[PDB]
Amino acid sequence: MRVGERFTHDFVVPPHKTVRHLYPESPEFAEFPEVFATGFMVGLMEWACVRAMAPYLEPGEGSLGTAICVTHTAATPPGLTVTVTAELRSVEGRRLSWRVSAHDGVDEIGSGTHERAVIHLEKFNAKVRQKTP
Amino acid sequence: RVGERFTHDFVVPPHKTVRHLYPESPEFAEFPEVFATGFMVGLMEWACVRAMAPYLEPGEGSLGTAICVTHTAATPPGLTVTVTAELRSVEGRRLSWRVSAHDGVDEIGSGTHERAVIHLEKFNAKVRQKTPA
Repeated sequence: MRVGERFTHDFVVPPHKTVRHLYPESPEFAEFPEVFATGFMVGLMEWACVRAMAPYLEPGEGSLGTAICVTHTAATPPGLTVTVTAELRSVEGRRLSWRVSAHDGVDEIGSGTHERAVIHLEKFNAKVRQKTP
Repeated sequence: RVGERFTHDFVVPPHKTVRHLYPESPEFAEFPEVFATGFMVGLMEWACVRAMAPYLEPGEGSLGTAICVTHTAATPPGLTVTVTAELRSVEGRRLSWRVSAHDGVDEIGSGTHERAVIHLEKFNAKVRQKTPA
């Protein structure tokens, strides 16, 4: 991949992408305004980066999100399009760093950085299998 | 009060794995069955929200306005993730936190989280202004 490369990913926010939907298990969240959850924003940012990386992964490889550092500065109701822009900022070993940003057509809603590590799925799968209850 | 450690325990169910974050995403649908960064962020917000609720006034709620955390080990369903939230400061409407999370086997992440106290209906209305007809 090339440092500086950009990718864009558009997402119309549905009704099941609001705060209460990230954790139906939470009574503490049932009171919240019907807005796009930060956790769902984080997911959409990761998703953009994943799509950007996909062409460049050898067979048997995947990636994990290893860090997320973002602000969430405006709220987004269902119906608006969230556009995430992902810009590759640096690569070092199995590690990639992206500058990510998100706009909902009306406001910039957040931005920051996201780090991923390329992994070998089946070695990783074995490890996650030995931590399994 | 500042320095106070609030603990929050959560048994990870199958429906908090990566593919469950975005069932819309074909990319996520093949990911390993591990607790998603986006769900960890929501869990960290949940811990802080519970820690705050006593202290809000009627009609008050809060929103996460920033998150900056690592995600350093993977968690299969069945483990309990314990979030530890510690209050760093209260400045006006802003509450600042150090958060960390552990799955009973490894520490899985840590960093910082900020939240803003809001007037629930006063905010819901602002969101209406952005809500498409």
